[PDB]
Amino acid sequence: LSTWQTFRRLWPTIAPFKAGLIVAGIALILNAASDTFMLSLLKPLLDDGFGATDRSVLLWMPLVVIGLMILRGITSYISSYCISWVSGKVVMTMRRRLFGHMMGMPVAFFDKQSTGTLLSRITYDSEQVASSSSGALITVVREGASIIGLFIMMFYYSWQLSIILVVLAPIVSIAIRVVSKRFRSISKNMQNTMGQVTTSAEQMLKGHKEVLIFGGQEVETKRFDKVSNKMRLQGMKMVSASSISDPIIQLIASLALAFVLYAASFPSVMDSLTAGTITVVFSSMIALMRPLKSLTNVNAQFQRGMAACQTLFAILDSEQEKDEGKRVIDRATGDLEFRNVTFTYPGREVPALRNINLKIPAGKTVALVGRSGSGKSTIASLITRFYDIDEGHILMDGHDLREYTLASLRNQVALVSQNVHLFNDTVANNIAYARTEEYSREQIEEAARMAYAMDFINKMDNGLDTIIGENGVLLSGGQRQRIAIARALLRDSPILILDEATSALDTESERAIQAALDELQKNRTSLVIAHRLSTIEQADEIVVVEDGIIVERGTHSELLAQHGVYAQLHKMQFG
Amino acid sequence: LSTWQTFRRLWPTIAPFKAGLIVAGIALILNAASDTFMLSLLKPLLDDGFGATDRSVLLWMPLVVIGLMILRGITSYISSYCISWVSGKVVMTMRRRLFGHMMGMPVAFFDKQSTGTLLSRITYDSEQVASSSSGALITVVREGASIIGLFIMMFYYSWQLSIILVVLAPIVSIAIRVVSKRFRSISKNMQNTMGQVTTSAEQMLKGHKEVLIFGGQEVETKRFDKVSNKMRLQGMKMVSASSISDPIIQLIASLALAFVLYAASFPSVMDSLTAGTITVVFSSMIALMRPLKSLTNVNAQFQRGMAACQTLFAILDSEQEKDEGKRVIDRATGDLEFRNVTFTYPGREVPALRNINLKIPAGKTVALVGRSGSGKSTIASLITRFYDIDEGHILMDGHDLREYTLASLRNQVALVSQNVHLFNDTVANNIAYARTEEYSREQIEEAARMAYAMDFINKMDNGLDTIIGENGVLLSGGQRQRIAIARALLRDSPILILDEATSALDTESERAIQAALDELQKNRTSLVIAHRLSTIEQADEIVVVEDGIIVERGTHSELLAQHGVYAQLHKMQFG
Repeated sequence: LSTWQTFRRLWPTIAPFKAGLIVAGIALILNAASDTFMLSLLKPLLDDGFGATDRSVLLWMPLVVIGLMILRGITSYISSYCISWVSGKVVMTMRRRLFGHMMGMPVAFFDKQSTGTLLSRITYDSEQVASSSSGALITVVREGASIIGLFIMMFYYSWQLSIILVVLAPIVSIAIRVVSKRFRSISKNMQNTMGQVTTSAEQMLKGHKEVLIFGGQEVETKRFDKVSNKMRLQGMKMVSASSISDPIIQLIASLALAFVLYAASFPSVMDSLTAGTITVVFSSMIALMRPLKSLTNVNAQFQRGMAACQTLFAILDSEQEKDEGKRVIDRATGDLEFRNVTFTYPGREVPALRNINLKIPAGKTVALVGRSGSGKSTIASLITRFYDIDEGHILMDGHDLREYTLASLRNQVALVSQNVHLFNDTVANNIAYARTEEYSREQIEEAARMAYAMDFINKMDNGLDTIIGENGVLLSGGQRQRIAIARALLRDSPILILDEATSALDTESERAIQAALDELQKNRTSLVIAHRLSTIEQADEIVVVEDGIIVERGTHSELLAQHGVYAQLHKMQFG
Repeated sequence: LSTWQTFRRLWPTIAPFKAGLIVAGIALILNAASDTFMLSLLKPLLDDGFGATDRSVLLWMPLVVIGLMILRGITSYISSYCISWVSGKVVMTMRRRLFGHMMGMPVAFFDKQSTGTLLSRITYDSEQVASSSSGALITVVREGASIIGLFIMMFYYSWQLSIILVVLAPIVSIAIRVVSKRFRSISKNMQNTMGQVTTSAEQMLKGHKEVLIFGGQEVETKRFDKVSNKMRLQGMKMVSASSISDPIIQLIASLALAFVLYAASFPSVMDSLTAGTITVVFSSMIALMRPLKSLTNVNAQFQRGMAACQTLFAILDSEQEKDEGKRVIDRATGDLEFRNVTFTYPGREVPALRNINLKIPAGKTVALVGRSGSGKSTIASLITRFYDIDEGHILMDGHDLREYTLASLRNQVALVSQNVHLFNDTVANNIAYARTEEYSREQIEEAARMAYAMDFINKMDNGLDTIIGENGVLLSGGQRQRIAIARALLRDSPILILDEATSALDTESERAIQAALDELQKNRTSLVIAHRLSTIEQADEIVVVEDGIIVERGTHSELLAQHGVYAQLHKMQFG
């Protein structure tokens, strides 16, 4: 209905690759003619050949057959290659635009759904756009050409006979639709009253035990005997109606055939005809049925493919991260403060955090501590603006976070976890994630040294040049951690968020990890979602979170002495 | 493979209705000729008509068209009606045999599955037997005739051209199979390596948060840019291979066409030909493709329908209730005793009952009492032989139950419940379940009187003649109960099993029910799965069951005084 709005929107991504359509269309039309020329040469076969018993006709005829077919194959290959090239570039361009938009959507959007199954729907729906719409282009251009071709040829070789067929065909199909519709109603009235009789009979083996006790078997076989015969007799009633439909439908069309032959008896018609021209006109008229049937499904196909393009524009039209921030931080000095921060995850009520006052001074390290839920993790995500807050402020160097440009803000933070983003590349270029050409191999080796990683790297194929496979295949939990550390080391990031909640602590050489972690925290601001005794007890402040509020605050022994929730958690070893 | 064993088994149920097949087959062959005669008259159309410019040909031709089609419609209707009549009687006969067998299978068999969904599978699979196998009969007889017809006609009108086509066609299809198989392999090798590249790309929006923090967006767009182009370029590699297949396949067949025309140039061939005979032979040779294609799916269809007949013979071949009992009871005097009865439901271990000693003397009434599970219900079902026992004996008049004929045994018991077997009939004939002509309306009215039923029956349309609808529609819980009672009253059944566990007790006129129940129990042996205080407390003995063993036994106050499990249950009011 409005699918041409969608197309006019879509068009200018296609118009760069227009050249390929022109060609495909040309080659398609050639391909249709090639088709109808071959049909045309039944006239010379039956006249110039068998009418004049001329064996020279049957000599060139073979060379024109394989001739046209060679051309028909070539035009077919050209058209289907051109279409695929254009549709391929359109889907790739649309996929790239979609991807670049999503990299820049809210973190909210990413938590509704797996990106692995959104990109399956997107790669599939992008294909269905160009499949359905290019497929429709083909059957317009090609079957339109073939229709025009066969009509012209029909009317040329006997306009008299063709006018008869063009009038009759519509009357005959309308006579058939009317008859086969009148039979669907008669079949649905009988399937309704077969469903009832069948339901009735599928019940009547129930209450078997009552029957055995009372000895009513012979009664119940005579109730089934009657309902079985009734079922079968309804079966006849149904067959005798439906197996009449098709005889009458054919008898209707034979009268049209028989009428056309009778017309060809009258010389006004018959004088235009030959054996050749009658067989070309019936052949070309039968050849019309396929491309007409294709042409009445083209609309369904085009909108089916703009329907999938509707979904991709939905994604491109949904809103990106707010970044009205106007200020640019070179380097945060460090002082970082929450001030009455209340926050609800979107699409719930019952806040995740309430009235969070919390200050992380420059150089210092706070450890967040608490049970599973708590809000430990939420607090960290608010630092980087992965959400935004309902009430209060969060400050970095005495301005709200939202006064800074998202890019500037995030350049300050770094993150360390076990589930660090590893990807198909060398170690060197994992460690310098972006900024590969901004840190030398000399520098990158030092970051890996101090992360206690040259241990397991120098014991590997090509050292720092070693590829890390599909999804980052090669590395154990503890090695990942040290790489994440090496990354956060390399960028001298003034803030550090350290997530211990996901990372595992059995690990051989946890000593090595703690030694690196120590080197990392050295004179840099650090919020820590904490579970290592090692870093909790060493922490400048601890903050205990329970049900989205800070209950306790202070140093290790200070809080342990209070025999409160910090003590409960220290006893349990956090988990 | 062995599906002709199945058919030879099935055959003698069909052979009664053989007449209808003969006719159908005759009419089918006529229908095939009628088809090929119509094709035949292209020769006179193009020769005797347009070859001799004879307008008299185009005058009779119409009358032969509508002629044959009338015959073709008639032969079609005769054949499809005959087939349906025979297949209808075969499925009805098979359904009746299946039903009569199941009414007589073990009660075990009925507890695996709903009979409502077994009879759906059976009514459906019985249809699929006669559908698939009769459908196969049609396409053998009819397409075989049409094949024979078109071959004869082809070789008659030009044996020279026909030998060429008969040799070429096989070479051409084998040339096409070989080519289009060589292209499936090439497409599966490329879908394997498209699946990998696609999986790789659907991953690479993950670890979004790590990316935002570290500012690696521009790096990740350049990883997608490359994998998107790689996906698309594999797309071309795939299209260019598959869109070559079909040109080459057609070019192969055109060479066969072109070869046939070249052969028709040589006078050895060309002298047998005309316009008429060449168009009949190409038409009849194209007309061969459909019935050959049908004939190579006939085997699949016939075994598909003997496969469903396999399942119905499985049911007819599975074993019926054991009835090696040799003794016939006219009327049990009443004395009924369990003696160390141990019993496990088939397909478990952990018995449902252990060492059940229990005696019900003539005229007396025992009430079984216990919690939900218990075995209350199981005990009752063992009385009627709905299962059989692992160890011990159950006696009626000092012989084991198994010495009696199942019919004789069950003639003694009657059953009263709320879930009594009601069915689509008059009240009178529900009350006399079997034995409708063995008790008069005078007698049946008395049974209904004493069951406290003429209350609600005389307040209804046609009284005792009132129909009870689909499943026994009209009756409330308490009315059902009194009818069940009226039934068990009418047959002066020496034993009575009374199930109160299912029946509901809120019911207005429970007074009426208890009054009837009192009239029923009067001087007849009665086991009662008991929950009415009214009948438990009045009972000659009580038997308390827990975890499949009798724990307590004795009269009401006797057991209540023991402050045991009977007391626990009397306090809870049973439920």
